[PDB]
Amino acid sequence: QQEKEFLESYPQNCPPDALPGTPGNLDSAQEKALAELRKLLEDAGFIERLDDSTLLRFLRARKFDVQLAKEMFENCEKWRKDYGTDTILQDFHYDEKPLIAKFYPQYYHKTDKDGRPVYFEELGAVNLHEMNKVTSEERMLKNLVWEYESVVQYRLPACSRAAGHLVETSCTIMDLKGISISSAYSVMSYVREASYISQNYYPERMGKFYIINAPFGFSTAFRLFKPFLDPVTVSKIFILGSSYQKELLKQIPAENLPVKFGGKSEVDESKGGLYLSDIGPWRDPKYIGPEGEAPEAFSM
Ligand SMILES: O=C(NCc1ccc2c(c1)OCO2)c1ncc(Br)cc1F
Repeated sequence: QQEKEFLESYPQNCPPDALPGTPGNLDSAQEKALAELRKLLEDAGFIERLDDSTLLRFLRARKFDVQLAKEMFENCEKWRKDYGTDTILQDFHYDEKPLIAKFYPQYYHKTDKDGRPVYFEELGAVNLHEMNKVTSEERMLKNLVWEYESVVQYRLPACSRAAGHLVETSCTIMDLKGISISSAYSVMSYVREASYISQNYYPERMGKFYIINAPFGFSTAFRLFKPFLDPVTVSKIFILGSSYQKELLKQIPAENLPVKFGGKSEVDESKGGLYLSDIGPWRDPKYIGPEGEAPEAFSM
C-alpha cells in the first residue's frame, strides 16, 4: 500500500521531551487505548487514516476517552465526505488570491525552532468590504481547508524530514495591528467557522499560537487570567502587545522570521511578495518525498 510507503518516508517519533500521549512517548495505559480505538474503527469499516499520529491526536483531544474519541473520528470522517475534503486539493482553485491577498493576508513562511511550519495571519488588516467584492466566505473557508490539507499532505512531512523528528503541528502568528470593534464584528463569522473546523476536524494540530499587537484590554485580560488556564494551554498560547519581536525570536530563528516581524527573512517583490509566497522545507527537493511537491494556490 502507498500509505505504508508514505509514513515510512519521514521520521515518525516525536522528541522525547514532548507532551505525553504523543507518538513515541506513550505510557502503558495510552498504548492499550490506541489499538483499542483502532480496533473499533477497523470494525466500523474504516480503512483510511488509522495511523498512530492521527489516532493519537483524537485521543489526546478527548483526554484519552476511547469512546468520545471514536465519535470525534467518525464525525470528522462524515464531514470529510460531505465537505469533499478528500479531493479538495484537486477540485478547489482560489484564483482570486492575488487580488484579495492584501485584504486578508495569510501565508506560511518557514519553520520555528521545533520544525513547525509557521502560519502568518494578519487579521488586523482585514478589509472584508473589499474582499466580498471578489469572494465569498464560503470560498474563504474552502481555501482554509485547502491550506489545511496542504499542511497535512505536504508541509508536515517535509518539516518532519527537515527536523529529524515527527512534526504534527503548526505555529500560528496572528497580527491584530489595525483591529477595531467594527472589523472585529465583521470577521467573527469567519473566525468562528474556521475555529470549528480546526477543533473538530483537525484536533491537536495547533502547536504554538502567538497573538501579536494585541490591544491593551485584550492583552490585559489574558495576563490576569493566565494563572487559571491549564499549564498545557499556557505553554501553547501567547498574547503579546507591540513588543513581541524578542518573544517571537525565542521561538523562530531570526533567519526564518520575516523582517517586518523583526527577523531577517526576506522575500522578493518579483514573485508577488510575501503575501503570495509559500516558502519552506516543502519546497526543497531534499525534503520532498513520495508525495511530490505541493501545489500552489493560484495560477501565476
Ligand atoms: O488549529 C490550527 N490552527 C490554530 C488556529 C489559529 C487561529 C484560528 C484558528 C486556528 O481557527 C480560527 O482562527 C490548525 N493548524 C494547522 C492545521 Br493543518 C489545522 C488546524 F486546525
